[PDB]
Amino acid sequence: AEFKAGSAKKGATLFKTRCLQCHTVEKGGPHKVGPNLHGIFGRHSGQAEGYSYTDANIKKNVLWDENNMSEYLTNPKKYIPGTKMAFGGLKKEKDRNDLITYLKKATE
Ligand code: HEC
Repeated sequence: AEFKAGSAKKGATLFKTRCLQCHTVEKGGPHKVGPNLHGIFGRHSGQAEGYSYTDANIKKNVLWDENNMSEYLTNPKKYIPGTKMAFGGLKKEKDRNDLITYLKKATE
């Protein structure tokens, strides 16, 4: 919603414990159950090469930035009804800020 840069060190810890099970961040990194996230910021949803998305994730057609990413991560199935994942969200604004601060660098 209203992103402010936090701590990437904490964000990296949050990524490992809440995201890495399903996602990688490096260029060329493997898809897991979820897509590799390199280049995610500034790109339209559904466009990781080699990954097959749900209709819901494609049709949202959101151009990812820090703010819509923070809303999405709060509750992905609320922001994209019908998206499929065994992930329930990062409810704390401070965690999202830290995570996104790391992710912006890690996927760059
Ligand atoms: C497994 C239980 C997952 C966890 C943990 C995380 N993600 Fe996820 N993610 C997962 C799937 C199966 C998908 C595609 C869903 C679909 O409907 O096709 C996603 C998608 C994303 C996206 C969108 C990618 C795009 O539009 O190209 C993003 C930005 C994303 N995931 C980020 C993300 C973060 C930051 C996580 C930890 C807080 C996280 N995911 C965990 C599966 C799973």
